[PDB]
Amino acid sequence: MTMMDMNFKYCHKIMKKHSKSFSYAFDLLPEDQRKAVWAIYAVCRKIDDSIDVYGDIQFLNQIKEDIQSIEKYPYEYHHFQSDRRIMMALQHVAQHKNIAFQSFYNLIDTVYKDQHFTMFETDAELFGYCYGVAGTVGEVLTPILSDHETHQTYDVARRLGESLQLINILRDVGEDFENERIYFSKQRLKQYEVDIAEVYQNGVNNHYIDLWEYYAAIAEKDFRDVMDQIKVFSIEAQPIIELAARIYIEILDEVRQANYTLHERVFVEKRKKAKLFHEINSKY
Ligand SMILES: C=CCc1cc(-c2ccccc2)ccc1OCCCNC(C)C
Repeated sequence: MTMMDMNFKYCHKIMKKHSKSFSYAFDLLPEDQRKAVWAIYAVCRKIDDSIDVYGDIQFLNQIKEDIQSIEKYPYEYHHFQSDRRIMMALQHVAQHKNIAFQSFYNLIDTVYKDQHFTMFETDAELFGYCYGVAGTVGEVLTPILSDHETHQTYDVARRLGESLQLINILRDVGEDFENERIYFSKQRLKQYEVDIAEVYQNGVNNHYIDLWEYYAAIAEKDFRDVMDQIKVFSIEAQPIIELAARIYIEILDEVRQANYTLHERVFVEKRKKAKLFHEINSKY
């Protein structure tokens, strides 16, 4: 192993630890593409955890300044201030591929603002959050996963990111509530007559199920839009992206099978991921 290989292997560890779903699928990409995904994912994962390192924006600003150094001087040596292995790997990617740096800055801004979290008044605010934490990641991945990106490639990547974040929200209602976060909008909670604290205490009811299903239908439509437009991605990436999206959206059926529980994190076991691989691999 070279020094650079060590950097990418660490990024891989971070991605696989955090997401068995995305690692299962994206590890099937050709070597140079999977390595880029690992680095981008690891940066975004580090951003996600950054406030809790000390309890304030310190580490997140260190990350931001490292990304800014790469943007301004991609071919210069940097004393990185944050996670040196991740930033060395990101820099290596930036030397080979176009990175949408503003999308990282939008992600960072979203994480900063989340310090001051207030419940979303409207679904538009919820979807804006989904853009900030997940559509941004799709934008950064777009040049890795396409040959000739257009406005459509970025639209489709944003839309997939938003589907994936909505699925995360739908899986994690109980855990997020424990952590003082409710992502369903106040407007929709009022319309469906749902109080998450009350549901956390007393279990699901038809009102809650109807609200959950309202959002699930959006995630599913987002997913179908992306599958319909999958030809924006490179031929090698298409079945991998279909696999990632199908594995992740299978979580919705797992939630349903578990009666929409607020008290455990449901999952798609490895053997089921493999079944989806076989179904998609046979298709391609
Ligand atoms: C690698 C998976 C992550 C990923 C992938 C696509 C995508 C977009 C287009 C095509 C293929 C994939 C979009 C958003 C993604 O990030 C979701 C939030 C992750 N947050 C953790 C990092 C905290």
